[PDB]
Amino acid sequence: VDSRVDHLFPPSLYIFVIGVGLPTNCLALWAAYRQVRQHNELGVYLMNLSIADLLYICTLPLWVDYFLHHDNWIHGPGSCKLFGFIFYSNIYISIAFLCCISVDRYLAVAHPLRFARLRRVKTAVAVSSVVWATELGANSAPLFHDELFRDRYNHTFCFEKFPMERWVAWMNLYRVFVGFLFPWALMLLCYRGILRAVQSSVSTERQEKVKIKRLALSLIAIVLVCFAPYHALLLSRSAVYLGRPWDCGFEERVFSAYHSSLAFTSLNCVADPILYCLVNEGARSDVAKALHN
Repeated sequence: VDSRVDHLFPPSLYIFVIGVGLPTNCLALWAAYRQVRQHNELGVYLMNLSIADLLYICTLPLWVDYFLHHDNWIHGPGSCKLFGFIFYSNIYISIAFLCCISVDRYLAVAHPLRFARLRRVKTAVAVSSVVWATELGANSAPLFHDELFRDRYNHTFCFEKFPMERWVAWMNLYRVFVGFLFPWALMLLCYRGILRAVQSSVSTERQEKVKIKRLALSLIAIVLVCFAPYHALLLSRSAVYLGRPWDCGFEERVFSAYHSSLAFTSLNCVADPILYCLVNEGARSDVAKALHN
């Protein structure tokens, strides 16, 4: 039931994420909008992704103090329900737009000459709206229940309880299995298909093929290295609470790792612009033509 001193790692990783994402996710948003202007349906997804990790980034300050102040912030018994829900519900939105891009890259490279209706800007808007709606609806149970819970150990939390409630375990399991592995499996399969289709192009020079390979592998590996520790610890917590709830002895030995990994989950906000709208020579031109405007 106790805790530790997490005022060093996620007092600083969040600051770095803010300071590197605010001036880069905005430029990724600009590049995505430029893509949308010239009838490129990928940009829509890209654009949404930027939104998905801008309104997330602006949520961090309310939390950095939560981790600078030793594990408590009294800023609103009704405020850790619409700013803090966002904190826990963009990791599962961004990843979805990570998947939507991958399929859109599978359907255009692996299956050209087909599926022209699915690569319109209109259908991109429809899919993006459905993604937003379903992600904001499935993760909507924390809005209902009371969240700001105070212990006697001098710290009160925002959206986490120690030991956690029964309903939290089932949503944690759902998050792990239907917000991380399913979109990640789709990304892996789609980039596998793209590599398998591009290994037959007559018009690629045995070098761009290697560049595509080491870009797709990185795209499917950064998501893993950023989200895996958190969901591994989340599944571990939700499997120990559902075998022995009263004997909350596992929690004390894993609280620090849990919070450090939750902080580490925030590196996708700086990985996404770099890997998606700033690494290639095309969007980088539309960015360098905007830093001078």
